[PDB]
Amino acid sequence: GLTATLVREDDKIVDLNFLIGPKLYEANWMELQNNGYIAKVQCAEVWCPMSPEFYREYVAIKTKKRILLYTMNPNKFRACQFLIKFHERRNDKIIVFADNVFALKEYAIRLNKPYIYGPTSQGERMQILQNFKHNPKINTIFISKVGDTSFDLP
DNA sequence: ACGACCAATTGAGCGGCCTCGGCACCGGGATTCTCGATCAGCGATGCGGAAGAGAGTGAGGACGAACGCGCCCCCACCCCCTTTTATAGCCCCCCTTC
Repeated sequence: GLTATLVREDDKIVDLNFLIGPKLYEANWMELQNNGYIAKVQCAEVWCPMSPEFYREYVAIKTKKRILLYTMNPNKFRACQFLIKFHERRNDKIIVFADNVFALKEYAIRLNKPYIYGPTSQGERMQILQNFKHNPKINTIFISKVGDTSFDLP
């Protein structure tokens, strides 16, 4: 068995020890960065402050609807737009990731950038990746879970 | 001189049974509302079953081809033009007679 992320939220990961066997190896990612085999990634967490009228509803609504409201707010939106503009003018390739399609669409449309999600046909899907990779005028793509679940993204 | 004691008086306060049942506390009662599982959700995968896009070929189109006939040309070559004379009948135009 091979995998990049030998972790799952269920208590079934331990079954791999009898379904396949013990961990034959597990790379030290920091060592690989020190050796240059892996890119040095300066991870960060942007604490976007929620907007007051959003928090008012967010705190009021306790149902699953709050996932959308915490996902869509001016500050998070402005922060992404700012980081994108900055890195785009910095000539950096940027990949945007999201789960909820509603937020993904409303963000990508307002940012006039091409998104990618499940029902997007393989031809349309790959055509966007080729443009992003090669066309200098495009430098970011908005991908749903399709990008992280299983894919070969540039 | 008065202060306590004694007596007769008495009835409010007290010690108690009575009883009880409103309320609260206490504990123990089938419970209106808890939690702990099932099923539902969002967005993804894949499989399995469904449609449309390209094909064929009926066929008739346009028209390239292949032939003969056709008109027409450029081409050898051949004959006629012109001259002379003998010779004659034959012929027409003209003159001439009636």
